[PDB]
Amino acid sequence: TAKKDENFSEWYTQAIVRSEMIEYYDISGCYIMRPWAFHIWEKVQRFFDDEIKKMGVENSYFPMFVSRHKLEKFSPEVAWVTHYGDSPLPEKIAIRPTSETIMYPAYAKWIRSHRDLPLKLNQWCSVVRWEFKQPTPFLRTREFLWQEGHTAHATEEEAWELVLDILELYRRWYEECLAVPVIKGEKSEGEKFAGGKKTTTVEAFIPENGRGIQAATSHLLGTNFAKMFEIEFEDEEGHKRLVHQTSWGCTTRSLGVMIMTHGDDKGLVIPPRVASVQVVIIPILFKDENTGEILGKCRELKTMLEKADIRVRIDDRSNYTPGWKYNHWEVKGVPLRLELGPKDLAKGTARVVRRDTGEAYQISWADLAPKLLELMEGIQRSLFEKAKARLHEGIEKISTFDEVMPALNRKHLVLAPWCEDPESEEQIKKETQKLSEIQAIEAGMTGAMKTLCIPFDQPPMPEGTKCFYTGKPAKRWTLWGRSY
Amino acid sequence: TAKKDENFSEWYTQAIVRSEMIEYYDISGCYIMRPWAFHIWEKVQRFFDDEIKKMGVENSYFPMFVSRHKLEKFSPEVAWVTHYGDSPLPEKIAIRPTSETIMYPAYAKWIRSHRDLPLKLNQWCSVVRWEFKQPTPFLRTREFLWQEGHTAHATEEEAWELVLDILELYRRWYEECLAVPVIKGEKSEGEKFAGGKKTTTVEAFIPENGRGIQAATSHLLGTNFAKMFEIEFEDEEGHKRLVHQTSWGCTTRSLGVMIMTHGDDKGLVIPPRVASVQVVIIPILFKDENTGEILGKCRELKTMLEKADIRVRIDDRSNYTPGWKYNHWEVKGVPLRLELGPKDLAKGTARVVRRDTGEAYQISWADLAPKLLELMEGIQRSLFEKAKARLHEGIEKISTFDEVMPALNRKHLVLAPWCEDPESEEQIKKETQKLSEIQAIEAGMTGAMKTLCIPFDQPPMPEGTKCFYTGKPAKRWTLWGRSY
Ligand SMILES: Cc1cc(N2CC[C@@](C#N)(C3(C)CC3)C2=O)cc(C(=O)NCc2cc(F)cc(-c3cnn(C)c3)c2)n1
Ligand SMILES: Cc1cc(N2CC[C@@](C#N)(C3(C)CC3)C2=O)cc(C(=O)NCc2cc(F)cc(-c3cnn(C)c3)c2)n1
Ligand SMILES: O=C(C[C@H]1NCCC[C@@H]1O)Cn1cnc2ccccc2c1=O
Ligand SMILES: O=C(C[C@H]1NCCC[C@@H]1O)Cn1cnc2ccccc2c1=O
Repeated sequence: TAKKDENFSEWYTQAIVRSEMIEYYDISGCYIMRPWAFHIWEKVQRFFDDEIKKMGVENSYFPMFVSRHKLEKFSPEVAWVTHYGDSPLPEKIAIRPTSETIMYPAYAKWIRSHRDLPLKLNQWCSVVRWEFKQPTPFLRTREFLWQEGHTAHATEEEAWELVLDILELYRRWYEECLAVPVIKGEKSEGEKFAGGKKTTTVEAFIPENGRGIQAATSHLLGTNFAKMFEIEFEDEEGHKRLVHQTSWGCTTRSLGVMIMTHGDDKGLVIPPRVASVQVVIIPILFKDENTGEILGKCRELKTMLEKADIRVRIDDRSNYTPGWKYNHWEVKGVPLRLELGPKDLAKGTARVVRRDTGEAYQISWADLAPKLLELMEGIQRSLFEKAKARLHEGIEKISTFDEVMPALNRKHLVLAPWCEDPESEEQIKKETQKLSEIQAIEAGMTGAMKTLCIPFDQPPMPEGTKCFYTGKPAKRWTLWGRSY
Repeated sequence: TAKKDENFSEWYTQAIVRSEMIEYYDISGCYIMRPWAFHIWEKVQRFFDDEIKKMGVENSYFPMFVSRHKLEKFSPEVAWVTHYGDSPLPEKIAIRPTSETIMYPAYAKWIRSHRDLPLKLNQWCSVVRWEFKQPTPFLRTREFLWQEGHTAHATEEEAWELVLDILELYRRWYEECLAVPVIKGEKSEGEKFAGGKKTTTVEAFIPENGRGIQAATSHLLGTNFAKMFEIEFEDEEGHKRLVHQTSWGCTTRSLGVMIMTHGDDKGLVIPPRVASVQVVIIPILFKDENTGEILGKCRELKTMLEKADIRVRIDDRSNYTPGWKYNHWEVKGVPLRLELGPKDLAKGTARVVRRDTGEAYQISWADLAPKLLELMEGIQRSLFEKAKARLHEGIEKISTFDEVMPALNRKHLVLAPWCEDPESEEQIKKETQKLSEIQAIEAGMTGAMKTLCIPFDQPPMPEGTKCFYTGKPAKRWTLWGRSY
């Protein structure tokens, strides 16, 4: 009903509700994750889990509660448990917004010698961040599922290499699983995690509202938390030294980003590598046909495709028309549908329709498994490459501040030479907010532009390039935009 | 240090701490699950997940918070969130002790027609039950990991068949994965879940303290929650009818039961089917030997065993002796260790020692993979059969109440003919508590005996057998004991 290029927020709501991905809940900012979305979470979780276990990372489970003393060592976002029944607790306890203060006292106890390092742990769980602003399903919620990984190393260089390895895993999570392009970069001093040394990030872009969104994060913590929690190891000489730490996380926000990137006016489009149903088989069931024969062949084709590890469902319900089923599985984003009626059976072929473009194919039964494998890889790659083209066309390279507001009004990001002085970033935030409010009055949700990241992939910097806002000597190209 | 048959509680604490399964935490009743235990949780979770997905059950994720109104529709055990930072919430919200009141309003919305049934959902998450009593790691904790499954059906018979199917999956979880024997049964009217029609259970037994413990649970809810939450469906006639529901759950308590069942004085013994390391390879590293050759052969053997899906770790650390490593991996419960030094290499054999009995074998390299597969299945079966023998010898079949206290003093359960009158069960609880306190004073934690279950496997009931406590006509054999 709602078109993606008109009212994007109602289009998004419709897409995720009518596909049965989410259900609303009476506590604002929390949503139920129904199986159609949860299956995709399980897929990207299995991918990430397999990859970090190759790195020596092991899973664990730390408590969801943290004592006041351990935590206070943001604060309006922490939900506090204060009573058990109607009786009060001696000291209130907080629900984890993140688990640094829960895990790191244990780390301090576990780590004694250089032979105890590196220590690499992860956990899958939910965290709670209690903001009063308007939530967005998947993207910004008061409770969300995530993983958080936390490691400790004998040297800064080894920790930093792990930070980059994890960030490459997040790039693969988005680009290789979800077909969403991202930009690797480092956060500005004002945007980085306060408790760390350097925050690396992958950033995505939502063309319809022009907003950048942080996709995942990998922090070089250095020795800051090691001094805070007294996490030290002994070298083989016997001298005690602080450990060098990392932490990293990624959330169900990734599902929302995937949904927004690939959806169209008919609803969801799910990349084949994460679709729980890759091929839906729809028999044509005329009253005047050998229905048993048609259903039998559908079952044979399902078996044949599953031997190729294709995930198949047959929708053989007699009480819905094929047109109804076409729309039903399009709305849910199944990437391929296979139609089989008496004429196809007589020709020994099946008709296959791809969800992204609607192109149709007639495929022999012998060619079905390899041709469908090839088509799923083509769909996955085309979804990614068109998203990547939209990303590149959503970024304007600029040289002075005069170009900021026009580009923002085109719902674009800007890539600008920046001197990286923190004071300049907050001046830029405040000025672009003011200019946005003026433009809003002339037109008849926040408008501020901030840094999204300083990209790893730096374009050439001609000698003597000036900062686009301060006029001081520029240091690096920086990606800015309105943001989630 | 502590012997299992002397101070069982210190033996248990040592076993789980020195093996690095748990770490203590400053909030009483909560424990950290370290990787050595968490890997076992992941194994039984994968087993259960695979089995219920074959049944059509799909995973999901519902919020951890429930509003006061929805929940109140036990109470001292519910932890309440009342503030965000230092600011109060309009209405307090509770942390899930279980998710019936969170999921079932959604069910009422989702279910409209008989073609929407059955509805089968599960989730893996943690719940919180805030008791002030003394916790026991794994067995009784204020936060614990579990799965909870919740289904809805058009008829009571289909719901009841699902209840039994799930209970058979729990039997397999304990007996087939963990090698722990359990007794299927139905709970008494006084012990069953209040909101349901009938509670089925599998019960285990801890010989060292004589206590039964509920291992997992599967409830026939019938239509009670359907009326509470107005969950109704239409038949093809058009009449509205209440759904018939089930719920079922199982927790990390299962790990504790496994630990207590198979451990010995040296520490943990982990059944091969859930051990994250099934075989540890320990090279002998004399100073005066070709160490590179020995390590190379260890790597080749590891590859050969892993082709047979055996989970292998090589402990090639030069700075620990083989004796130290033997003890280290015994304490952690690895079921098989493989020793390889220059003499073994010259003979083309390896020495293999099984953890349960200490028996040693000399195995040719060609015979290693099939012989180790056979040995792991023998270890698994022997662990189960000896546990099952201890279970059978821990149960005394009795006919009158006079036999209760002697059997309880032998740290046994009793199987007795019972009339199943609820009033009699609470009289029995109170009387055995009083008798236990008297015995405690004569000797120089609760002592009450309650029903554990009415077993599915009923022994013969001679005509006119009387209830062992009331003297009324007996109805069924019932298993009683002290309990967790
Ligand atoms: C799912 C999710 C995901 C994320 N993030 C943050 C970065 C990250 C990445 N990459 C992580 C955590 C991995 C590092 C990610 O995924 C943040 C939030 C969130 O901040 N929730 C609270 C909330 C509730 C709410 F009702 C409204 C708002 C709200 C409305 N307007 N504004 C300005 C805030 C905020 N939630
Ligand atoms: C891990 C776990 C597991 C279980 N159960 C219950 C049945 C079940 C099974 N089968 C489930 C939930 C699956 C159906 C199971 O696993 C119960 C508890 C628990 O009741 N926790 C609260 C608590 C904390 C605490 F510090 C102390 C006590 C305490 C001390 N003495 N007494 C009498 C209580 C209780 N905990
Ligand atoms: O959570 C992090 C840092 C990293 N922790 C590990 C996983 C990746 C993650 O970005 C930062 N943060 C964010 N939000 C809060 C809200 C309230 C209290 C503390 C915090 C708080 O610390
Ligand atoms: O949790 C259950 C019933 C089933 N719920 C689904 C998974 C299996 C489980 O036994 C019973 N119970 C147990 N303990 C409480 C404590 C506080 C509030 C409610 C409860 C409460 O309801």
